[PDB]
Amino acid sequence: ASMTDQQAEARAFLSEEMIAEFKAAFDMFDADGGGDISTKELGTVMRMLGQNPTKEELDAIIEEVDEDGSGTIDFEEFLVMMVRQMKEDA
Repeated sequence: ASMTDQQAEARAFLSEEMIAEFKAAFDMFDADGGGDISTKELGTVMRMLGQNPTKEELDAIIEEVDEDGSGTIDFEEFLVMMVRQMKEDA
């Protein structure tokens, strides 16, 4: 109940140093910046952390994030994803 700040929920779940570790891989695609990358490549990141998802299903993830069009993605929303997975629906 009350998920008008899912964003903050992500950082609260992980530690301080744990966050810095995720930053390392984010730079692989963003040389000088480490703030925002492409949405088409975002999913590729999801798999290169240690996952097992479908390419067609990644199409859906897009609509869930920026339902209103297709802009960009940041490190904040980026943590919101990894959180959704670890929980799992079952």
